[PDB]
Amino acid sequence: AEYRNWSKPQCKITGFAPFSKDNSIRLSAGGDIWVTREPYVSCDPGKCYQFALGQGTTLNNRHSNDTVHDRTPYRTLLMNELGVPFHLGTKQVCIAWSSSSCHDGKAWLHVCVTGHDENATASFIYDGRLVDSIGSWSKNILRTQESECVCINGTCTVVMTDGSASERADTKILFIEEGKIVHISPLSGSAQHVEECSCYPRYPGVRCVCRDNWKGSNRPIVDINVKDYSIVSSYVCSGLVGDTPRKNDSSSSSYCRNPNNEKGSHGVKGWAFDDGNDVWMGRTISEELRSGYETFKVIGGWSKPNSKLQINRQVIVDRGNRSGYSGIFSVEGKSCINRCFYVELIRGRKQETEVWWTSNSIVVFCGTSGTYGTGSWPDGGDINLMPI
Amino acid sequence: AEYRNWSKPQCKITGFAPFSKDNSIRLSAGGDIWVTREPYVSCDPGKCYQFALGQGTTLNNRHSNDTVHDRTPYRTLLMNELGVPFHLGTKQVCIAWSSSSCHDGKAWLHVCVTGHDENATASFIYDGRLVDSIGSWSKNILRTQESECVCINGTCTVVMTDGSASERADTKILFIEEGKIVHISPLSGSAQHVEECSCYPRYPGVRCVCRDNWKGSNRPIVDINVKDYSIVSSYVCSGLVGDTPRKNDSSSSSYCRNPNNEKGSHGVKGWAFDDGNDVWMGRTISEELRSGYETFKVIGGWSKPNSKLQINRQVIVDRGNRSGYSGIFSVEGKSCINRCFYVELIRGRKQETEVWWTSNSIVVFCGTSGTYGTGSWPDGGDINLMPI
Amino acid sequence: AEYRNWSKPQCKITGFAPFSKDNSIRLSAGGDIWVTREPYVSCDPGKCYQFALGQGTTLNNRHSNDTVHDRTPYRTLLMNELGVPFHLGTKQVCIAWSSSSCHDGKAWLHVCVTGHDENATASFIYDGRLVDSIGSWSKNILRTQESECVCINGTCTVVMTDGSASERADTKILFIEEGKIVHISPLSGSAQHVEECSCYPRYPGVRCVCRDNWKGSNRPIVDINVKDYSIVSSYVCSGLVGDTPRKNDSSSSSYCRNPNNEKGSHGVKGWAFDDGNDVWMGRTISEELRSGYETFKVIGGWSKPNSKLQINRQVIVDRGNRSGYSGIFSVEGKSCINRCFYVELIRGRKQETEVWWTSNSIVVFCGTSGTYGTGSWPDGGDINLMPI
Amino acid sequence: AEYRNWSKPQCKITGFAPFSKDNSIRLSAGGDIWVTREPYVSCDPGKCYQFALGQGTTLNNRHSNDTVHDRTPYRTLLMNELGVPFHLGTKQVCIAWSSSSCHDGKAWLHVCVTGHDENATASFIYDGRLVDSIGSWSKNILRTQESECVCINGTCTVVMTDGSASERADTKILFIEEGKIVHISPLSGSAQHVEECSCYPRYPGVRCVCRDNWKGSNRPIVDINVKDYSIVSSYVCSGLVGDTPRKNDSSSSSYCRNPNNEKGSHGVKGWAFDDGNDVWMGRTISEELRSGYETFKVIGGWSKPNSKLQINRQVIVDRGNRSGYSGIFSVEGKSCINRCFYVELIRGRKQETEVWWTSNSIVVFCGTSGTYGTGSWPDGGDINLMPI
Ligand SMILES: *[C@@H]1O[C@H](CO)[C@@H](O[C@@H]2O[C@H](CO)[C@@H](O[C@@H]3O[C@H](CO[C@H]4O[C@H](CO)[C@@H](O)[C@H](O)[C@@H]4O)[C@@H](O)[C@H](O[C@H]4O[C@H](CO)[C@@H](O)[C@H](O)[C@@H]4O[C@H]4O[C@H](CO)[C@@H](O)[C@H](O)[C@@H]4O)[C@@H]3O)[C@H](O)[C@H]2NC(C)=O)[C@H](O)[C@H]1NC(C)=O
Ligand SMILES: *[C@@H]1O[C@H](CO)[C@@H](O[C@@H]2O[C@H](CO)[C@@H](O[C@@H]3O[C@H](CO[C@H]4O[C@H](CO)[C@@H](O)[C@H](O)[C@@H]4O)[C@@H](O)[C@H](O[C@H]4O[C@H](CO)[C@@H](O)[C@H](O)[C@@H]4O[C@H]4O[C@H](CO)[C@@H](O)[C@H](O)[C@@H]4O)[C@@H]3O)[C@H](O)[C@H]2NC(C)=O)[C@H](O)[C@H]1NC(C)=O
Ligand SMILES: *[C@@H]1O[C@H](CO)[C@@H](O[C@@H]2O[C@H](CO)[C@@H](O[C@@H]3O[C@H](CO[C@H]4O[C@H](CO)[C@@H](O)[C@H](O)[C@@H]4O)[C@@H](O)[C@H](O[C@H]4O[C@H](CO)[C@@H](O)[C@H](O)[C@@H]4O[C@H]4O[C@H](CO)[C@@H](O)[C@H](O)[C@@H]4O)[C@@H]3O)[C@H](O)[C@H]2NC(C)=O)[C@H](O)[C@H]1NC(C)=O
Ligand SMILES: *[C@@H]1O[C@H](CO)[C@@H](O[C@@H]2O[C@H](CO)[C@@H](O[C@@H]3O[C@H](CO[C@H]4O[C@H](CO)[C@@H](O)[C@H](O)[C@@H]4O)[C@@H](O)[C@H](O[C@H]4O[C@H](CO)[C@@H](O)[C@H](O)[C@@H]4O[C@H]4O[C@H](CO)[C@@H](O)[C@H](O)[C@@H]4O)[C@@H]3O)[C@H](O)[C@H]2NC(C)=O)[C@H](O)[C@H]1NC(C)=O
Ligand SMILES: *[C@@H]1O[C@H](CO)[C@@H](O[C@@H]2O[C@H](CO)[C@@H](O)[C@H](O)[C@H]2NC(C)=O)[C@H](O)[C@H]1NC(C)=O
Ligand SMILES: *[C@@H]1O[C@H](CO)[C@@H](O[C@@H]2O[C@H](CO)[C@@H](O)[C@H](O)[C@H]2NC(C)=O)[C@H](O)[C@H]1NC(C)=O
Ligand SMILES: *[C@@H]1O[C@H](CO)[C@@H](O[C@@H]2O[C@H](CO)[C@@H](O)[C@H](O)[C@H]2NC(C)=O)[C@H](O)[C@H]1NC(C)=O
Ligand SMILES: *[C@@H]1O[C@H](CO)[C@@H](O[C@@H]2O[C@H](CO)[C@@H](O)[C@H](O)[C@H]2NC(C)=O)[C@H](O)[C@H]1NC(C)=O
Ligand SMILES: CC(=O)N[C@H]1[C@H]([C@H](O)[C@H](O)CO)OC(C(=O)O)=C[C@@H]1NC(=N)N
Ligand SMILES: CC(=O)N[C@H]1[C@H]([C@H](O)[C@H](O)CO)OC(C(=O)O)=C[C@@H]1NC(=N)N
Ligand SMILES: CC(=O)N[C@H]1[C@H]([C@H](O)[C@H](O)CO)OC(C(=O)O)=C[C@@H]1NC(=N)N
Ligand SMILES: CC(=O)N[C@H]1[C@H]([C@H](O)[C@H](O)CO)OC(C(=O)O)=C[C@@H]1NC(=N)N
Ligand SMILES: [Ca+2]
Ligand SMILES: [Ca+2]
Ligand SMILES: [Ca+2]
Ligand SMILES: [Ca+2]
Repeated sequence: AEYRNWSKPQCKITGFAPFSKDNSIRLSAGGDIWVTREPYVSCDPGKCYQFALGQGTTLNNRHSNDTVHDRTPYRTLLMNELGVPFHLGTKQVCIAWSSSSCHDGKAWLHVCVTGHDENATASFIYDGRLVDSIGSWSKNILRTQESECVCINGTCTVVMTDGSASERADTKILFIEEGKIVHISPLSGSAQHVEECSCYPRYPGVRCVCRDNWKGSNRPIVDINVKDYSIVSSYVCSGLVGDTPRKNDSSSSSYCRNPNNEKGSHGVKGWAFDDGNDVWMGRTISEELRSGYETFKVIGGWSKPNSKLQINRQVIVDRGNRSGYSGIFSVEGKSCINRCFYVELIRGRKQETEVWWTSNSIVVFCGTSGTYGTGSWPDGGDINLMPI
Repeated sequence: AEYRNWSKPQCKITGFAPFSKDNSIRLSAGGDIWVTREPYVSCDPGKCYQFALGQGTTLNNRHSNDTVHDRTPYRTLLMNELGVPFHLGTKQVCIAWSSSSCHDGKAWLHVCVTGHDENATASFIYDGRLVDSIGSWSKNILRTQESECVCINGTCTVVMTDGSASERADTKILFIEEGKIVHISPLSGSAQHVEECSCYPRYPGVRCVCRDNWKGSNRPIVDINVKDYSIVSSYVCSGLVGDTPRKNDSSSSSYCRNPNNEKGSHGVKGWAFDDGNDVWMGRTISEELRSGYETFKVIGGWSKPNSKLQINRQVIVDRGNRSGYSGIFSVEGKSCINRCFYVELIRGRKQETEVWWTSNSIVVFCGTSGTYGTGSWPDGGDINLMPI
Repeated sequence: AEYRNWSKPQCKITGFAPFSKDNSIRLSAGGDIWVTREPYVSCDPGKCYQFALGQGTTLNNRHSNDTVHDRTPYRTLLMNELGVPFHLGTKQVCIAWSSSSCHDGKAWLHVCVTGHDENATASFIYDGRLVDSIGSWSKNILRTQESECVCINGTCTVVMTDGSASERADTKILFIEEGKIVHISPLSGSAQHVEECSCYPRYPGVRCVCRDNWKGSNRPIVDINVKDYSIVSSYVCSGLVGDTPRKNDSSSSSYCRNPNNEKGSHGVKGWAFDDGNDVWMGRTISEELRSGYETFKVIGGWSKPNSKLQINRQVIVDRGNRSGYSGIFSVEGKSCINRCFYVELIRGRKQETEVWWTSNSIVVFCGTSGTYGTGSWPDGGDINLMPI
Repeated sequence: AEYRNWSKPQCKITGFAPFSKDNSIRLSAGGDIWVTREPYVSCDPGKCYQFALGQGTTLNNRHSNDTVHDRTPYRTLLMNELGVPFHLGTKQVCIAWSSSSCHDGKAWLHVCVTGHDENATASFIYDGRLVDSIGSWSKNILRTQESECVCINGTCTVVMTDGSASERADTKILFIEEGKIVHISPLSGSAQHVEECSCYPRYPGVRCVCRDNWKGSNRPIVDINVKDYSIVSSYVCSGLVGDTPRKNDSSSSSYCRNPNNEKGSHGVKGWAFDDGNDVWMGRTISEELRSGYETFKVIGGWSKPNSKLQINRQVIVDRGNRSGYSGIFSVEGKSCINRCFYVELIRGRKQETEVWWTSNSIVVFCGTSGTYGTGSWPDGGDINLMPI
C-alpha cells in the first residue's frame, strides 16, 4: 500500500456517462432505509463508497417527523459501498452533522463535526481510530465540505468554515497526516465567503470550487499548495454561474475575482473543474429552487472573464424534478485521473408537505472520453404512495 | 491474478444437475425483496454471482404496481453471490435496463444501458470504475445480452443491437479491454435478426446462440473471432427449434442458414451449445407461452440440417408452471470447461392479474458427467397469498 | 492451504460447555427469519458455520403454513457463520431436502439431494462449482446424513441411503475427491438399517453413529477405511440406548451386534463417540417424544455389551421442552481434536397446533477438559405470542 | 500477526472527542433491532467492534416484554463492527448473561457465562473454538467484567466474581493463553468488594477500576502482574467518587484504601485511569440515578487522598437524560496508547413505564491531545413514539 500522489494528467472528457443510482426513497416505502441528507461519494484505490449524514432514524419510523433540521446529536456519517442503499446494516463511522472523508492510499480519514452550534467539535478519525480533534474557533457552527477531501503523498487537505452564513466568516484549510493536524492555513485571496468546497487533486496541489452564501451566485475557487501551505482564492470566470439562487443566463455575470452580488445570498453545494481554458460545471436547472440538474462545458469558462459560450449540455435531472447538493470526486485510471459527480435528490419537507420527513436519494455520473445519449434520472418516489 | 483463456476442452455432459434456486417470490411475501426481471449468472474464478435488472422497488411496496414495463430510469443491475436473494443490502452495480457482465480473470466488467429509448447510453464499468461509454447508433433502444459476456486473454466480447424489434436491425460486437472499447465489428453472415445472445467461450473464440425476434423461431448463432475480429452467423441446425413462439415438433424446421419463417415474430432469450455433431439446448415446454422448461440433446443437431433425433430429455419446470428467459454460463473446472444455465421464473402481470406487480425468481442447473433423476423446480409462489 | 488429516489424538473430555445458540424462533416473531429443519454445524480451519434445510419461506409469511412436510422443490441448504440467524441475507448454497457438508482444508464440499421421491438427484458441489452427481439407485428417497461429512488427506466420505424406512435398504458410502466421486462402497457388517449418520474423524479412518429406523433403538456404528474403502458396521454397546423411541433404562438392551428389537421402528438423528472403553452420547430425555436432551458417559459403554454404568450427566434441554435432531462435529485444536454437538429445537406442528408452521432453532455445546455447572437452554419461543 | 504488548506510553489527554453513536433505540421503532444491555467496545489491531448482551429478541417483538431481567438462557453476546447497530444479521458469538472479550493481537478471546444462578458455567472461546471452561466456585452468580479484557504478550487477564452482591465475595483473576486458563489468582489487597472491572493495559501490567456493590461509593482499583501473577488492590484516591449511588461532592470522601461507607450499597459499572498524580474519570451526573454523564480530571486524584480539585469537565449526556453502564477501552496509536470509553444509554422499564421492554443504545468518546467544544449526545428515542 503506497500513498496516492494523483500524479497523472486529467482524462479527456466529452461529457458524463451514468455510473450509479440508489433509488433509496422508492425502497424506503417497502423496507427499513435511513433518513439522510448531504450525501457524497469517495473511492479507495479499488472501489467507491457512498456517504451521507443520517438523521438517526429510518424513514418508515415515527422519528422521521420533522427531519428537515440540519443539526442534531443523532446525526452520524453513514458509509456503504456505492450502490448499496442505506439499510439497517449500514455502518455509522462517526457522529456528525457535517463531514468530509477521503482515502490517502493506505487508509480512510473521516472529518466529523458535532455538538453545540456555538461550540462544536471536529474529530479526525484515521484507519479506524481517533487521532485528533479541534474545537470551534469562531463559535458559530464549525462546518466542512460535505464531500471528499483530497490527499497527496499522505497529506490530506480539508476546508472548514466557522462564523456567519450571511457575512464575513473564518475559513481555514487543514493539512492532515495519518489523522493528525500538522498545519492550518487561514483562507486568503479574493473569495469573500467559502462553504461546502468540492475539491479535487490537480497535481501538485488541490483545487476546490465552493459555495458563496453571502454576496455571490458565482462560485468561489480555492487553490491549496500542499508543499508550502499557501492558499489563494478567486471565483469561477464563467458568466454562466453555478449557484442557486442566481440571475438568468443573460443577466448573470462573473469577472473571476469578486462575488457578483447577483442574488448572492443563500446557495447550494456544487462543483466545477478546469480543462485548460475551458470549464466543466453542473448546476440546478431552476434559478430559484433546487430543481433539475444540468452539466455543460463553457468554452473559455476557466480563463476568460464572463464567458457564456456553452457546448455539450446534458440533462441529468429534468427541470420538473427535485435535485439538491452536488459534488465532485476523482477516480484514478490506468493513465489518467477521471472526474465524476453525484447529485442529491431531496424529497419531503418543506417543499413537499404530503409527508412529515425530509430525505434524499442519489444519482452519480462519471466523465467519459466516449459518446453518450440523453435521459433523465430523478428520484422516482411517488410522494402520494410514501409512508407519511 | 492471470487473465482467463478458457483453453481447456468442454466437459463431458450427460445432462444437467440441480445447482441453485433462490425462491425469491415466496420470500417476497414475508420480507423486503427487490422486484426484478432479466436475471443471469456469471462467476469469477472462485465463485458464482446472480444478477438481475431491478425495478427500483421491493415487491411489498406501493411502487411495485405496474412493474411490467421494460425500461425506466429506476432500473439498476443487482449483483449478489449466487443463492443470496435480492434483499435490501444488495449492491446496485450500475444504472441499467439492459446489461451484460463478465470477469476477465482479474476484474468484473459491467455493460449497462439506460436513458431515452431514442438515445440511450451504454456505460462500461471495469474494476469498479467507468472506463468507456457509447451512445445509441440507430436511435431505437440500444440493448445487449441480459447474460454473461466472455473474455479471452483480457479481451471481452459483448453483442449489442440497436434498431427494430420487427425488421432488420444494427447488431454490433464490441471488443473490450480493461473496460475500454478497442474494436467494434458489425454483425455479418446469414442471421437476419439477433438479440439477447447467450454466449460461451469455445477456445480460441466465442460462440453465441441468440433470439431472432423477426422471422425466426430457430435460434441464430454468432461466432466471434477475438484475434481478427471477424464475425460469422447462421442458425442452429436442429429441427426441434428453441424459440417461443414456435410451431409443433412435427411442423417445425431449420436448415442451418436462414430464419425458418415459422411463427417467427416475438421470441424469448434462450441458449444452446455444441458437442461435436450434437447440440444441447433448452426451451419452454409451451410453444406459445413462457411456461414449462425442458432440456435435451439432439443427435446430429449441430451439423445435420433439420435433425429431430432427441435423447436425454429432462424437465426443469413442469408445463403447468411459468418460466421465462434462460441463458448459459461457463465454469472452469480442473481439466475442462463446464456449461450451466439459469431459468427466469416470471410471476405476476400481465398473465397473472391477482397482483399488480411483475417479478421473477431463478433456478440454476449445471452440466454433469454423472447421473441424475427427475423433478420439477418451479417458482413456488402462491399467487393468492402474495401482497398485491 | 493444506488438506486436513485430523491426525491428532482426541481431546480429554470431562463433559460439554455452552458454545452457541441462535434463538431464531423468538427472533422470527419480530423479523424476517427462514423456516428451517434438519440443522447442523461444520467448521472450516478458522471458523464454524451453521447449516439448515430451508422451506423456501420465512416464518412470518403465508407460505409458512403446513411446513411440516419433509420434501419440496423449494427446500435449499442455508449456510451462515455460526451464531448468525437465518435472516434474508443468508446464502442458499444448493437445492436440497437432504444434505451433508464438510471442508477438506482447502474448500467446502456440499452434498445436496432434491427432486422426485422415486428418482432423486444428489449434486456434489466443491469450491463453488458442481463437480459430480448421482441418481437414485433404489428409487425410494435417496437421502444422506443431515450433518457434517469428514475428509482425510483430501478424500471426503459421506453416507447415503436409498430404499425403505421400515425394512432392509441400500446404504452406500461415497468417497469424494475435490467434488468427484472416486469410489462407492455398499454398507457391510451387522447394522441392519442405517440413516442420518453422525460421523467424525478417528484417524486413520472415519467413524459414524447413526439411526436405525427399522428394528433398533440402539444406534448403529459404521466404520469407514479411507485407504482400502472397506466398511464394517455394528451397534453401540451401551445398554442405555440413544434412539427415540426406546424402552426405559431398566428394560433397554444392546449387545453390540444386532438391532435390539425394542420399540425399534422410527427414530431420531443422534450421535455418540468413543473414548477407549467408554462412550459419550446424547439423547432425548423423553423415551417417546423429541423432548428434553441429556448427555452422559457410560463407563464400559464402548466395549462392554449392555453396560449401563453412567456418570457425568448434563441436562442440555429440560424434559419439559422440545428438542429434535442432534449431531456431532469435530474441531481441530492446537494438540487435539475436540468433539462438539448441536441440538435442533423443533417448534410448531404437528405437536403444537397454536401455529400452522414447523420450524426450529439451535443450541450448540463443545467438549471441555475443564469444569462446568448446570443449566437448561431451550428454544424459548412463546407459542402463544408467535405469528400463526 | 504478533501478540500485542501495549509497550508504548499513554497518550497525552486534554479531554475526550466524539467517536461513535449507534442510535439503536430510535432505529428500533422502524426496523428489527436486538434488545440489549451491558454493551462494550473492544478493538482488534485494525478496527473496533461493539458488543452487548442480547435478550434473545428484537424490540418490536412480543418477546421484548419484561426484558428487565438480568439472566436468561436466551441471552447471547452480540458482536458487530463499531457503528453497525444490532440488526438481524448480527453474530451471536456465545451464550452469555455476563461477558468479557479481547484481542491478543492474533485472535479474539470471548469469556461467556450462562446457566443456573447457583451453578453457572464460563466458556473460554478463542480463535473461533472452545478452549476451556470453569464452573461456579461459590455457587452464587459467577460473573465478569462486561467490558474488554486485556492481553500482554499472549497472556490475557480477566476479573471474575462469584458470591454475594451485598457482602464479602470471591473474586479471582484468570490468566488465559490462547483460550486456555493457565493460572487463577484470588483477589488480594484492601478492596472489599469487586465487580464489573474496567481494565486497561499499563505496561508491564494491567490496571482495573471496578464497582464496589457493598460498602463503597468510591471505586476499587485492582492491579494485575502478568509475570508473577500477584494481585494488589485499593480504592481510587479522588474525593470526587465515581459510583452511583454516592453522596454529594462536598460530603463524599475517599482515602485510597478502604470502602468509604457512603451510600455504598448498589453501584454502576464505571471507569477511571491514571496520569501520573492525576486521575481521569467518568460518572453519572445524578448521585442517585443512572442519569447524565460527565467526565473530568481530578488534580492529585490518583496519589493524594481525598483530592477534589477538578478541571476539564465535559458533559457527555445532559442531566435530564438517561445513562447507564460505562467502561474503558484502549487503542494503540503510532507512538502511544489512547484511552476511550463508552456509555450505555438505558431506556424502558422499570424507570420508563410507557413501554414493557428494557434496552439501550450506546455513545463512545476517545481521548484527544487536541481541542474540543461542548454538546450532549443522549439516546434520543421518544418513549411516546416507541412500539410498546
Ligand atoms: C442524443 O444525445 C446527444 C448527446 O447528449 C445529443 O447531442 C448533444 O446535444 C446538445 C443539445 O443540442 C448539445 O449541447 C448544445 O451545444 C450547443 C453548441 O453546439 C452547436 O454549435 C456549435 C458551434 O456553432 C457546433 O459546432 C455544434 O455542432 C452545434 O451545432 C450549445 O449552443 C447549446 O447550448 C444552448 O442550448 C441549450 C439547450 O440545448 C440551452 O440550455 C443553452 O442555454 C444554450 O442556449 C442559448 O445559447 C445558444 C448559443 O450557445 C444560442 O442559440 C442562444 O443564446 C440560446 O438561447 C448546448 O450546449 C451537445 O453538444 C450535444 N452533444 C454532443 C456530444 O454532440 C443529441 O442532441 C441527442 N439527440 C436527441 C434528439 O436526443
Ligand atoms: C429417472 O430419471 C432418469 C434421468 O432423468 C430418466 O431417464 C431418462 O428418461 C428420458 C425419458 O424417457 C430419456 O429421454 C428420452 O430419450 C428418448 C431416446 O432414448 C430411447 O431410445 C434410444 C434409441 O432407440 C435408446 O438407446 C434408449 O435406451 C431409449 O430407449 C427420446 O425418444 C425421448 O424423446 C421423446 O420422448 C419425450 C418424452 O419423454 C418427448 O418429449 C420427445 O418429444 C420425444 O417424443 C417423440 O420422439 C420419439 C423418438 O425420439 C418418438 O417415440 C415419437 O416421435 C415421440 O412422440 C426422450 O428424449 C432420457 O434419455 C433418460 N435419461 C437417461 C440418462 O437415461 C428415467 O426415465 C427416470 N425414471 C422415472 C420413472 O422417473
Ligand atoms: C453443579 O454442576 C455440576 C456439573 O454439572 C454437577 O455435578 C454433576 O452431577 C451429576 C448429577 O449427580 C453427575 O452425574 C451423575 O453421576 C452419577 C455417578 O457419580 C456418582 O457415583 C460415583 C461412583 O460411586 C462417584 O465416584 C461420584 O462421586 C458420584 O457420587 C450417576 O449415577 C448419575 O446417573 C444417575 O442419576 C441421574 C440423575 O442425576 C439419572 O438420570 C441416571 O439415570 C442415573 O440414575 C440411576 O443410576 C444410579 C447408578 O448409576 C442408581 O442410583 C439408580 O440406578 C438410578 O436410578 C449421573 O450420571 C455428574 O457426574 C456431576 N459432574 C461432575 C463433573 O462432577 C453438580 O451436581 C451441580 N450442582 C448443582 C446442585 O447444580
Ligand atoms: C466550549 O468548550 C470548552 C471545552 O469543553 C469549554 O471549556 C471548558 O469549560 C469547563 C467548564 O468551565 C472547564 O471545566 C472546569 O474547570 C474548572 C477549573 O478551571 C478554572 O480554574 C483554573 C484554576 O484557577 C484556571 O486555570 C482555569 O483557566 C479555569 O478558570 C473547574 O473548577 C470546573 O469544575 C467546577 O465547575 C463545574 C461546572 O462547570 C462543576 O460541575 C464542578 O463541580 C466544579 O464546581 C465546584 O468547584 C469549583 C472549584 O474547582 C468551585 O468554584 C466550587 O467548589 C464549585 O461549586 C470545571 O471542571 C474546562 O476546563 C474547559 N476546558 C478547556 C479545555 O478549557 C468552554 O467553556 C465552552 N464554552 C461554552 C460557552 O460552551
Ligand atoms: C432575464 O432577466 C432580466 C433582468 O430582470 C430581464 O429583463 C427585464 O425584463 C422586464 C420585462 O419582462 C423589463 O421590464 C425590465 O426592464 C428588464 N430588466 C432589465 C434590467 O433588463 C429579462 O427579460 C430576462 N430574460 C429572460 C429570457 O427571461
Ligand atoms: C402440428 O401442427 C400441424 C400444422 O398445423 C398440424 O396439422 C394440421 O392439423 C389439422 C387437424 O387438426 C388439419 O386440418 C390440417 O390439415 C393440418 N395442417 C397441416 C399443414 O398438416 C398437426 O396436427 C399438429 N400435430 C400435433 C400432434 O398437434
Ligand atoms: C420399565 O418398563 C418395564 C417394562 O414394561 C416395566 O415393567 C412392567 O411394569 C408393570 C407394572 O407397572 C408390570 O405389570 C409388568 O409386569 C412389567 N413388565 C415387565 C416385563 O417387567 C417397569 O415398571 C418400568 N420401570 C419404570 C421405572 O418405569
Ligand atoms: C450535601 O449533603 C450534606 C449532607 O447531608 C448536606 O448537609 C446537610 O444539610 C441539611 C440542610 O439542608 C442540614 O440540616 C444538615 O445538618 C446537613 N448535614 C450535614 C451532615 O452537614 C449539604 O447541604 C449538601 N450540600 C448541597 C450543596 O446539597
Ligand atoms: C452545518 C450545517 O448545518 N450546514 C448546512 C448548510 C448551511 O446552513 C449553509 O451552508 C449556510 O452556512 O446549508 C444546508 C442547505 O441545505 O442549504 C445544509 C447543511 N446541513 C448540514 N450540513 N447538516
Ligand atoms: C431493452 C428491452 O426493453 N429489452 C426487452 C426485450 C425486447 O423488447 C425484445 O428483445 C424486442 O426487441 O423483450 C423482453 C421480453 O420479455 O420479451 C424484455 C426485455 N426487457 C429488458 N431488457 N428490460
Ligand atoms: C429425506 C427425508 O425426508 N428425511 C426425513 C427423515 C426420514 O423420513 C426418516 O429417516 C425415515 O427414512 O425423517 C425426518 C424426521 O424428522 O424423522 C426428517 C427428514 N427430513 C428431511 N431430511 N427433509
Ligand atoms: C450477572 C449479573 O446479573 N450482573 C448484573 C449486575 C449485578 O446484579 C450486580 O453487579 C450485583 O452483583 O447488575 C446489573 C445492574 O444493572 O446493576 C446488571 C448485570 N446484568 C448482567 N450482567 N446481565
Ligand atoms: Ca450564493
Ligand atoms: Ca422469434
Ligand atoms: Ca429406531
Ligand atoms: Ca457502591
